Amino acid sequence: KGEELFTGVVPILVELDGDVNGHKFSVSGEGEGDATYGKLTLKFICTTGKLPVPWPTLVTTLVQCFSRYPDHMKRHDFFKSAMPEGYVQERTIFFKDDGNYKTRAEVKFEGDTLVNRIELKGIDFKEDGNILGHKLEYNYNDHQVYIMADKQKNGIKANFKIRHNIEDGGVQLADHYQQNTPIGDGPVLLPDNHYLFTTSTLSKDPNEKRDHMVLLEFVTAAGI
Repeated sequence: KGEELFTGVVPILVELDGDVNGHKFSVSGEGEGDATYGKLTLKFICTTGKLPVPWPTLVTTLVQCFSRYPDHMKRHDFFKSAMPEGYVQERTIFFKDDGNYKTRAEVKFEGDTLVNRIELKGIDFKEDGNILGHKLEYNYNDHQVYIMADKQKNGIKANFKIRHNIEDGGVQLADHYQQNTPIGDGPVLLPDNHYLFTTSTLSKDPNEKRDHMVLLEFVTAAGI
């Protein structure tokens, strides 16, 4: 199975090609994931200068195959069983009273590395809004992802809202819609509707001078 591929620690590579209101940028991240515990540790760097959007707005874009599925749903794991060929992840993220992100990612194995490679296009943003004006605090409000099977496209989908805290004020909404389809031709486990639960912690590397995000995550899956 692609499940046997996650029994130990797996190195993770993340590459992102971004373009928001014509402001172009690149992000690289790397670290590792342990699906036995559902733990992820990654460090991201904006490889092109200052990031033109706040780091928290990118978190959901920057590998749900690392979630710990307990043994009573080891069959409900679309993400793991799609490997090594992998899966496509697509989202549109609407920032309320502001622009939106469109993302297309391919998540697959390359050698023994789990690679998440992303293109992101952001359109119609306010240049002094909460996003391009860098007005969001550096923290994270996790939300549970209710993952629904989609027998039509042989994949999964989900829809959820993330809350971003606004410096000097209230909360900025990020309305997420997601669909994943497998890249291979082989059969794939179309799960029953279950939950992913995440806790993200964001921090900084004191010896890192480039614009960057250190990210630690714990995630696993639940039924009902």
